[PDB]
Amino acid sequence: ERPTFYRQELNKTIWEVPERYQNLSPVGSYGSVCAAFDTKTGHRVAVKKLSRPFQSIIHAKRTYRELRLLKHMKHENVIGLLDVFTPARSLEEFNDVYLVTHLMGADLNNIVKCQKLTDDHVQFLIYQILRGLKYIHSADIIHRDLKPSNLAVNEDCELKILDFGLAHTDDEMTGYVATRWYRAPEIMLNWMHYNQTVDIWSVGCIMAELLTGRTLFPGTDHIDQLKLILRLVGTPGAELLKKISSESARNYIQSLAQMPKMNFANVFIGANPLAVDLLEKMLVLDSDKRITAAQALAHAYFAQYHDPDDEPVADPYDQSFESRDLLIDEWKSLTYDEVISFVPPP
Ligand SMILES: COC(=O)Nc1cccc(NC(=O)OC)c1
Ligand SMILES: [Cl-]
Ligand SMILES: [Cl-]
Ligand SMILES: [Cl-]
Ligand SMILES: [Cl-]
Ligand SMILES: [Cl-]
Ligand SMILES: [Mg+2]
Repeated sequence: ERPTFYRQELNKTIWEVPERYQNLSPVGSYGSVCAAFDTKTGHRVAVKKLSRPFQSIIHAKRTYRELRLLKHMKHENVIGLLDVFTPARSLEEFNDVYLVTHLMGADLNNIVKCQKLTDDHVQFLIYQILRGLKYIHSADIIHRDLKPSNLAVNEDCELKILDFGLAHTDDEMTGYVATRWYRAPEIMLNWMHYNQTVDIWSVGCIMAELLTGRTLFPGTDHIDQLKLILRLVGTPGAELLKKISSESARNYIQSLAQMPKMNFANVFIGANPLAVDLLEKMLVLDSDKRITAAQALAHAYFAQYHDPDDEPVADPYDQSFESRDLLIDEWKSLTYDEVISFVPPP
């Protein structure tokens, strides 16, 4: 049952992998990644060797979290898990984890900056993001880090969501950085407990950029970005102010001069009127009032692509481990069980 493994040192790293994976070639370095040819399936694949997966309780729980999430995702518009392996023959010598996925080429950046997009292209790309999100949200999963570099696109305009937020540092979110330009205001400034509606804000930011070729809210810091957002969508009323839990944050908002919501047809000049209408329903300051992924799929902007018999939901996903307190070796044993129970797709 156990395959034969072979060892090799590539760029100061030891890689021990099953014989099926050939012609390993480093491509990036969290973990290190190699491209390879999988002789069992015929696919070009990415093989990621996790870096120090069990060095702390926090790191061991993050390793388990990532493996549980990747094993669950089975949808055309979401990255899935092709294989997971360890060279260890027992729990006692278990130390290294390797994850195998389809090798992705271009991301949405490699097209948004370098192609001329028709409205039909925007329809199809945003449709696929929303189709994947309906699936993800049905399992009570929040992606949290949707942005163009986390969307893989091929030559036929087919799209997959990847790089789920596994819980970014303070430094990474500081200044003039794309890591923050797509984040909902309530999570950027920790206004309140957030939920899956944060992902819909991100989709609105992405759709605007596909239509205009420009970043929607390219703030130089958190406060500059908030000012760009409030100039477009308006300052909050008392109803949303009630829902912001920090007194200082409420005090800060009330120090700003009030502004009305702008006319989106005069911002997205020349855009399909149905695209303008959908943007107005995603880019709503109060997260309770944003359109959901399931509701957006039925919007008339997608009439050409919507098929309610081919927009599936996910199997239920048990996240009870997140509130559980365990020792490093217990998280490590749970991870080992998940490695050895993996069953590959058809
Ligand atoms: C700051 O200028 C704007 O207000 N709007 C803008 C800028 C650049 C491109 C587009 N394009 C667009 O809307 O295509 C549908 C719109
Ligand atoms: Cl996949
Ligand atoms: Cl090992
Ligand atoms: Cl990006
Ligand atoms: Cl005022
Ligand atoms: Cl589950
Ligand atoms: Mg990424």
